[PDB]
Amino acid sequence: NTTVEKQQIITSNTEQWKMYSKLEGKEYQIHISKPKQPAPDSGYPVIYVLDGNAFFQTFHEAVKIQSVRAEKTGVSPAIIVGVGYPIEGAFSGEERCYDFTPSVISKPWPKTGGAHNFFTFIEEELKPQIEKNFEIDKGKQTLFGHSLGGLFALHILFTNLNAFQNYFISSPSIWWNNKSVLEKEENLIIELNNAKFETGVFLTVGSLEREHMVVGANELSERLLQVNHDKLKFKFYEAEGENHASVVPTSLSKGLRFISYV
Amino acid sequence: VEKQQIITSNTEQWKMYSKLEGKEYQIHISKPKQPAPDSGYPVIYVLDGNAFFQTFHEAVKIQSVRAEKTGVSPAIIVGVGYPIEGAFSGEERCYDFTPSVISKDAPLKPDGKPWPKTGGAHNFFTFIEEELKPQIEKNFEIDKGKQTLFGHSLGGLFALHILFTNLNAFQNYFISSPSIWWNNKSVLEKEENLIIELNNAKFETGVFLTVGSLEREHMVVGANELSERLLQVNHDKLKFKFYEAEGENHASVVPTSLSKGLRFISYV
Repeated sequence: NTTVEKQQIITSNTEQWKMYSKLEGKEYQIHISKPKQPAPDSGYPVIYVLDGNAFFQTFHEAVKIQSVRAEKTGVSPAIIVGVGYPIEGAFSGEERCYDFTPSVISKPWPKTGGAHNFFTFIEEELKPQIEKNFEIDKGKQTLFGHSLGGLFALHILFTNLNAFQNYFISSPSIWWNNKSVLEKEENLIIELNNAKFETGVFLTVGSLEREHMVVGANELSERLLQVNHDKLKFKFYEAEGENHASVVPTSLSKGLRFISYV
Repeated sequence: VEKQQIITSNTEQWKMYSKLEGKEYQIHISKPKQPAPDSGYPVIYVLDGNAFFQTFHEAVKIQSVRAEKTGVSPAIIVGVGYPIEGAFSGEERCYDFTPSVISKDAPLKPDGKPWPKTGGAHNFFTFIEEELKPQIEKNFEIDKGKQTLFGHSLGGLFALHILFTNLNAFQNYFISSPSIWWNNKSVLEKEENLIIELNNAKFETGVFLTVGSLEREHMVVGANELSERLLQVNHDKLKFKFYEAEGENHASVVPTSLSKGLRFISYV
């Protein structure tokens, strides 16, 4: 019989941060990927990836491969920041449900309505640490969210547009709480009238997702496409043949091209 | 802030040296959280493991939870990689993936660089079949009738070669942008051999072939022409699917076509 030297996978140009939120003492596990390529003079673009445990490596590996030949692929070297949890799985059910939801569900269920506190954590706590530890281009920040994550990202677009210059919004759970998030869609044009930078919004959905999801995303897409404003660039992609769990890897490269600066 | 290292649950890394050459390999292994079915886990062997292992791992981990909805079976992932920090080795993969030796009389490009070592495919297959797989099958419950080979690029050239010459080694082939043009299309000299193999085949064999629509013209045409020929083979042991990824390129076809590929090679 034969042996093998057994080891753990350690990914190069990555690191992890353990952090607790100031207000609630909530524990986060942050995954960070830095490009092999030198920063441009203005700093690296940065991509904040919600549900970091589920999607971090996928973003990391695609950027690491595609950004080598940027003029062929249209993908810029970017720092990836997975915003995750100290868990063994892909998703943290209770924690994300709270973090991603702007209001307490209408009339026990898991706590909802923690999006304000989560946004505070990101803006006031996580971002200053990333910006001090890495050379960041602060005019080239992207927020990615899928699912309830996409709900949160849509919420930020409607209420805190200037926080990110690109939004990669995947199968957003807009149905959530009787479409309460859509009640703030009104705000967008008001926000755009004062936006600092042209804002890119890439919306995606799988064609085989449940009818209410597919229809909601197509309707939202038609409303966003109707906007004609210098500060908004919008793109929609319905992934044909793809379902709720497979739209993210399928749409990833189109998203990366849309948010990139080549 | 407390600085840490990312350590992924239900994964491990093995260091191996091939018996014959002492070639060092880095093997990455992902095991599903879900228990093995009675006959064992399906298994996916991923060439250029350093480049693609985590992508396969993450997609299976997410999609296989709701298999009746996603069509993705829980599978063990084996990244067949190298002791490197990058996505791709240079000379090591070129040697491993290529079945023939480029003529020593091959002219050099203006750059004056000697041709890389070629013709190691036979030895690589020996390493996989006789060394790596028994080791995986000893340490994990494997369904040996539910094995996939994935290769992209020069890796897809290798995977095509095995399909043509050693079909029974895997029951599914995920062949991404295969470098068919390599050495004056030498790999296609074995294409007719596929009927012989199909007529000996134990299991129905799945073949998923993909290319990005914005790849070099000769690659796009090569893959399309191969697809048309494979669609002409009308055999009970061959199940073939082709996918041209509209608007994708050589580097981006993999993630884009990944889920289509996983649904095709799965058992739900």
